[PDB]
Parts: sequence; C-alpha cells; structure tokens
Amino acid sequence: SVSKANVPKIDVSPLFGDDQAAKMRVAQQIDAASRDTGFFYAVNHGINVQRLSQKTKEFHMSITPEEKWDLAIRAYNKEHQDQVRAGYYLSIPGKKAVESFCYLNPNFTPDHPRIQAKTPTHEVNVWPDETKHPGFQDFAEQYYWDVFGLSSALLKGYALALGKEENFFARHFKPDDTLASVVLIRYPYLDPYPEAAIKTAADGTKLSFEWHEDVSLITVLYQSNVQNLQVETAAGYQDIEADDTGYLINCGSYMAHLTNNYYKAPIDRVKWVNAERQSLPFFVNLGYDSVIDPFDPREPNGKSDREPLSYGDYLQNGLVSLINKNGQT
Ligand SMILES: CC(C)[C@@H](NC(=O)[C@H](CS)NC(=O)CCC[C@H](N)C(=O)O)C(=O)O
Ligand SMILES: [Fe+3]
Repeated sequence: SVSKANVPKIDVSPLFGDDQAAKMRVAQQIDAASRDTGFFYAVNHGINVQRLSQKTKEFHMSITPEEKWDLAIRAYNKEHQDQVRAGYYLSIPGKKAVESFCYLNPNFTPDHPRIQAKTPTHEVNVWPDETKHPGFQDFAEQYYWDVFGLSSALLKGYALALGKEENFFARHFKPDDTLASVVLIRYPYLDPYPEAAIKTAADGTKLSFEWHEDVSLITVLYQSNVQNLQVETAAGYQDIEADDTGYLINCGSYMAHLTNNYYKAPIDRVKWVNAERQSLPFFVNLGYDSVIDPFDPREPNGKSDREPLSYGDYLQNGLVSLINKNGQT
C-alpha cells in the first residue's frame, strides 16, 4: 500500500504585492511545507498554464525526426559539441520513451561575456525554423520570463520563511546571468509500451525516472493532469497528487546546502504510467559566480561551518552526476 503526500496549496499572490504581513503569512506556509514533505502547490500565480500546455503540445506533436537531429544535444549528435544543456533530447523507440527540449537564458547570445569566455554551463539556445514552428520561439522566450517573474516572487517567500530580508535569494537571480533552464518534457502513450523503457525500483515500483534530488535552488514545475510523482519519506514513498492548474514547488540541493539541511531537498521519482503527458520544469539556478553564505536557522547565532559553494561549480557537477546516476535523458 502507498500513501498520499500532504502537498498544501499556497496562495502566493501576496508575494507580488506590498502587504508585508500577508507576505509573512505566505512565508509561514512555505516554511511549514519545506519542513514537512518538502512540496507545495503555488496557486494564484498569474501564469496562463493552459497556453503553456497548448503551445508545448503543438511543438512536441509537430517536430519531425529531421528537426530533432538538427537540434539534438551532443549526447545524440556528435556534430553539436557545444550543446551539453540546450537542445533536443531524443526518444529511442523500443528503448526510451521520454523526449524533451531544453532552453536557457535568452540573454545568452554571442555578445554575452560568458559565451565569449566559453564558461561551462552557458550556451546559446538552438531553435527550430520559425516558418515550420510559427510562434514557438516567441512563446518559449516569453514563458521563460513569465516563470522567471513567478520564481522571483517565490524566492522572496523562501527568504522571509528563513528569517531573512526578502531579497536574500532573489538578489542573485537576475536576467543578465541566470543559469535557469526550462525543459519541455514529453512522456508518450505507447502501445505496446516497451519494458526496456521501464525501470524497477528496489521496492518493486515500475518507474520512468529514478530517485534523485533536484539540481536547483528551487524547482517550479508544471505537469499535466496525470499522477506520476512520488516523494520519499521515512515511512516510504508517497504519491503526489496532480494539479494541472498550479505549479509544484520544492527546494533543490543548493538550498539544502546553504540552510545546513534545514530545508532539505526532497527526493522524488517518476512512476511509469502509460499515458500521454507533459512535465515542464523551470530550474531556478543563480549566476555562475553566485555564492550564498550558508547558515543554520536552528542555531541561535545561525552559524554554519559548511563551506560557501559557487553556484556554477554546483550546477556543473550536479548535472553531470545526475546523468551518471540516473541516465542520459
Ligand atoms: C518532474 C521531474 C521529475 C522531471 N525530471 C527532470 O526534470 C529531471 C529531474 S529534476 N531533471 C533533469 O534531468 C535535469 C535537466 C537539466 C537541464 N537539461 C539543464 O541543462 O538545466 C520529469 O518529469 O522526469
Ligand atoms: Fe525531484
């Protein structure tokens, strides 16, 4: 038997406004969720998620094999050695069901000094032909900034929750340097569904993606209305119920580092479900040189002996290790 996770719905709208006590009441709810199962649904977030889902489906269902090779990351196309993050992540019929498209900060262009300096984790996005995918790039770039704005407000809530001033995290989250990414993931319906694309957990559960901690400060996730996620608790995995109107929020392992594990990065996994669905995460990453001084809210002096960690090193190592442990997606 599998129980169900408590995932509170938090009205985050005060985080966009100037009612400081209302913001504190949101922060309390974020604190409580972060200390419990680690997840909450952000509601009243102001993003048109119906349009996000519609435009994403139109892209996934119209892109051709030729276009996927043309956009493929280096793991699938040796000609594209600069594409470690951004681009298309191909399915392998018979073996791998999932496929996805990842893009980064649209401000990463050839003019950007991090591109000029060839700093790891910075890449120029690749896009399909506009005439073949009318409106897609424009939608996707505007979405990046829409979800950036939501995430900046959520980071104010997390800062207040931890007893800090509201800009404690958000001051490091900036359009000119953020390493944040959007991933547009398609999980297909397949008949028959090949067993090679299905993993078996230690507890027997059939999975599409194994347990992991998120590589992020926080993760801001939209999913279509098909239940699939489970969060690890001490008493076992618990089902996270779906909600295609809201965003599922949780802390990543950078938050766990800087709070001395006071806000843990929850472990989740993806159950296998034979259903056509979407998983559209926004990974809230800081700048390459961002360093937040660690602290311990449990200690009266807030002191932590954990070393400050540069976000760029954290991200480079984390993305590599996640591929090594859980496979190339
Ligand atoms: C909802 C999640 C479990 C989703 N999985 C994911 O997004 C998994 C686990 S957090 N994330 C990743 O693989 C990291 C992608 C990082 C991205 N290419 C980048 O360069 O920034 C899924 O639906 O599988
Ligand atoms: Fe996760």
